[PDB]
Amino acid sequence: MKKALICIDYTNDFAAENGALTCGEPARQIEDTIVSLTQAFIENGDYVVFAVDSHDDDFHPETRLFPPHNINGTEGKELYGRLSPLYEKHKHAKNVNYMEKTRYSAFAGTDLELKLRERQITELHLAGLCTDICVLHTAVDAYNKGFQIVIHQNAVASFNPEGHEWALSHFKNSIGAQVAE
Amino acid sequence: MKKALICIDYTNDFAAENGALTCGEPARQIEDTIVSLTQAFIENGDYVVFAVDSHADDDFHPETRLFPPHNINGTEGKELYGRLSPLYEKHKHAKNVNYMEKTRYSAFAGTDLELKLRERQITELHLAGLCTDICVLHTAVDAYNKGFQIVIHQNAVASFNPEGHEWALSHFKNSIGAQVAE
Ligand SMILES: [Zn+2]
Ligand SMILES: [Zn+2]
Repeated sequence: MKKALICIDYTNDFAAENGALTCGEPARQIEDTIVSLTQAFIENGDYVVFAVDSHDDDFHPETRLFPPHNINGTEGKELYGRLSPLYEKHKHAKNVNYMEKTRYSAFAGTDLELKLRERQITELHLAGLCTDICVLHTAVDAYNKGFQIVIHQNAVASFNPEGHEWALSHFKNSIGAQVAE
Repeated sequence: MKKALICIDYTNDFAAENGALTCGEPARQIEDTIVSLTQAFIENGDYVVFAVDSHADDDFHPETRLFPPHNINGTEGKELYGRLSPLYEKHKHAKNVNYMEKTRYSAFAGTDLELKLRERQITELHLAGLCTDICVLHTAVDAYNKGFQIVIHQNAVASFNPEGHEWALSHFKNSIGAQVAE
C-alpha cells in the first residue's frame, strides 16, 4: 500500500549510557537496524516521521513521574548515534518530517494523522523506543484509526524484556499487526 | 473531584466457564469485588458506565475471522456475568447508570463516552473489568491522552494472561501515572 515509517523517540536520553531516562543496552543494540530501516524508507521516497518527545513546565503529566528528559535544546533530545547524521543529511527532504510530540503516542496533540491522510497513507511501520510504552500507545491510536500496522521487531526495544515480549504478542494477537523481522 | 466508574466487558463470554472467549477463573474470582465496587458507585450516586463489547457478520470489523463470535447481541454470552447482571437490572433505570455498547477494545473508541463524561464534568475515571492488558489497557491509553485522572481497581480487573495482567498494572502505575488501588 502507501507506506509511512514512524521512528519514535530514538534519542540520547532514551538510549545513551548516561541518557537521562535511558533504556540502556537493548536500546543501543538496535541502532544499526533502525538506521538502515529509516535510511531505506527515506531513499525509497516513503514518508518518514521522526516523532520525538519534546519537553520544555509543571503542567505536563510526566513531570510527576520522571526526571527531566528530552528537553528542547539539549543534547539528550538529539537523535542517538548514527541516526542523528542520517536525519541531518535528509532533514530538507519532502518525504521527511521532524515532529515534536508531548505524550507517548505519536498521534496525541500532533498533526500526524492530518499529514498521513493528506498522503493517503494506509500502512504504518513502527520503529523506536519503547516497545511497550510509546510504540504501544502509537499502535493503539493507529489501530483505532484504521491503519494497517507493521512492527519492526528488531527496530524496537524496551528496557523491560518482558514488556517487550508482551507488546510484540499484543501487536500480533490483539491489534492484528504484522510483526516483521 | 467528580468520579465515574467504567465497568468493562464483565460478560459471560469473557468470564464464564463455557464463555466464547473466557479468561477463566481469574475473571470469576473478581466477581465479589467488582460487584461491590459497582454497587458502591451506583448507590453513592456517582456515574457508572457498563461498557460492553457488541459485535460478527461484518467482514469489515477487524476482529471478525480473527476471533470467534463473542458478546454477540441477543446471545446470553453478552449478558453481564454473575451477580453483576441483577445489579444492573435493578439500577438500569437510574440516571447515573448507563449501558454503552462498544466496537473496539477501548471504551472511548467510536462511542459517546467522552461526551458523556464531559457533560457530567467527570475528572476522575475508575476502571474495572476484563481484560487488564486488552480492553482495560486501551481504555486507559485513551483516558490518559484525554487528560483524565485514572484509578485502576486491581482486584476488580483480570486477564487470561497473568504476565499481561502484571505488566499492565505496572504500566498503569508507572507510565500512565494512574493510582492502582487495592
Ligand atoms: Zn517525556
Ligand atoms: Zn470484541
